Amino acid sequence: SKILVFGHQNPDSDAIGSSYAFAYLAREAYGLDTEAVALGEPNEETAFVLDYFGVAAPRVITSAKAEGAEQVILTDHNEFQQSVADIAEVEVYGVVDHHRVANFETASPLYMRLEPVGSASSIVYRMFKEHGVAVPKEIAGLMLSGLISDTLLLKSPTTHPTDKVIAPELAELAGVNLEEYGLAMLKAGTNLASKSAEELIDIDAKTFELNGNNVRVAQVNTVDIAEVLERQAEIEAAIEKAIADNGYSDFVLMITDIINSNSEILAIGSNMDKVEAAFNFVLENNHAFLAGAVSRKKQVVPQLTESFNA
Amino acid sequence: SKILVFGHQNPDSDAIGSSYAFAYLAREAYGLDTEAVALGEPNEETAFVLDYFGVAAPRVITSAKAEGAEQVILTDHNEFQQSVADIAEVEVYGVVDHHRVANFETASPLYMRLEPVGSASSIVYRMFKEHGVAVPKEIAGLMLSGLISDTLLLKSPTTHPTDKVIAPELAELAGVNLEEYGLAMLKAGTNLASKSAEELIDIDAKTFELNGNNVRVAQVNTVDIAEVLERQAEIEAAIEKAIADNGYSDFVLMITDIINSNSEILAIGSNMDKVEAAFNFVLENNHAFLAGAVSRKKQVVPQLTESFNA
Ligand SMILES: [Cl-]
Ligand SMILES: [Zn+2]
Ligand SMILES: [Zn+2]
Ligand SMILES: [Zn+2]
Ligand SMILES: [Zn+2]
Repeated sequence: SKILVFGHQNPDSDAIGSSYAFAYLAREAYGLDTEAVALGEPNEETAFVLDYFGVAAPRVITSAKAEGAEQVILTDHNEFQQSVADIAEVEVYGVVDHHRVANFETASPLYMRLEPVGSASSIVYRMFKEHGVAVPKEIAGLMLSGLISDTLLLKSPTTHPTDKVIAPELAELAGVNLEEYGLAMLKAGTNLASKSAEELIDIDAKTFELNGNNVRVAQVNTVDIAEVLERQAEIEAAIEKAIADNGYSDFVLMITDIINSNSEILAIGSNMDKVEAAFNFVLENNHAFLAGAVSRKKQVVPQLTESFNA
Repeated sequence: SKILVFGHQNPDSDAIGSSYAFAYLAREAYGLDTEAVALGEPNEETAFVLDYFGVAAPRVITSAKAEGAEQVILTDHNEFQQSVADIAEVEVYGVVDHHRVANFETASPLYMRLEPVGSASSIVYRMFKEHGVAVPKEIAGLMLSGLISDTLLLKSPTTHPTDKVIAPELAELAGVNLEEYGLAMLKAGTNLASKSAEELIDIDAKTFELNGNNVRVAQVNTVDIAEVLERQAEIEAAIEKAIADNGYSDFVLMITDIINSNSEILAIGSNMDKVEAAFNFVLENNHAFLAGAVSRKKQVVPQLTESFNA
């Protein structure tokens, strides 16, 4: 029977790109009856990627059991709360990911291929080369885009030396110029004007427990920090509501400039002294500039973590 | 800094073979400073393997922090309670394994290579091949012996079709005949007569919670079932004591004939009706014959699980 292959809830480009590519690879090289599906519709950055290479969005599902599947393959995630609603009721045949492992468990052995690299799509690509399988131009496009999206065009410190090697091979296969296409697709996910502030602060947001404090950390990509900060009133009203509704001790929003690879940090809550101490900066009107920062998990969360435990 | 590579507590041949082999591969292919260590002394089967190929036992450690390690690599296990005592206090850099995932979590991304095949050694071998790293004769021997040990010379239902393809490749590299070396090494772990009955039932034993009931399932390998049962009285006595002292509802001993691939089941406790039902047999004198049974996790435990649940 069919094995469904999917990325996380609130799919990003790497989630869609990795699962679409892996379902193809599995059919071609592993003898598997796989289908790529998605857990949500594409965001604007991914809608652009899909358009550019002329691939339809993988269909959305909400229950793996409803779709007839007894087995699934997860890509770009493993944590059960990031997965399909009924993940505990199906077998995990396999996982291809680049994140920490938590909230994840199986009854039986499985395939796992995890590497601490820039994207799941990087791993999937290298698996096409291992098995001598040709990469269709549109699948190369999708994988390249996964890698560019997760690392902001190889600028993030989550970029591994192997990523820097495969990026030009992927550009060639995809038929694009690396820097030009990369800039183009990243730009497509920076038009936030038509979204409400509530939506904005929940586009890419997670909660971290830091020495007993529930700290919410969101990120948005932009070509212009000032354009985001010019909506500051409604953003602060959304964040105060979020703090009120959810019991967050603190809310930190990363406003990430994709052109210059820096973030502005807009933060509100009980422990602002610890935010200032984490980054050696001074909040003015709830915000300060953080040079070089584009990775939540490498450049903001560990810094807060240390500071909150100090 | 030195990265420690090791298998699980109470190491079997696969644990030591896969950790020794991977520490070498990681130095040659990944530019890592790895050292293989063990969490216990070799059993009698593994000592035979190590003597055959001219390889010293990996030194035993008890604390990764005492050894000055900050990073470790786990082979043949991932469950924290099967690992080094201070596993929570160091970084898991990588895992290579063929078991289910449980009791396992990391703070950061990592390497994982998991496959539902017959041994971790099988996976390590494939990685040598994938990286173009020539396999030293003694390392092929350690890897082969891990596979043969975990699958009873490829007769276990845990054996994967890829195990059957690699075994002859590994035997040629190791310089041995598959069947004859495999039989010799398996016989080296059947020295039951010089163990007491208390030791015997605890050589390879695990507790499985089956619907509130704590069921102890032990296994021993022998060349002669009837010979093991010459000591039936002292085994039953050791068993009755273990049930009493540990509050097991039931105790199942598999006495596995390595020559013919069958087991005798000797069982004692509150739920024998469910044991008989699990296997379509009648227990006479607390035992019965179970044709084909060599794997506890595939041929004994699921059958008891389903039976213990109606
Ligand atoms: Cl297992
Ligand atoms: Zn993702
Ligand atoms: Zn990703
Ligand atoms: Zn083992
Ligand atoms: Zn093993």
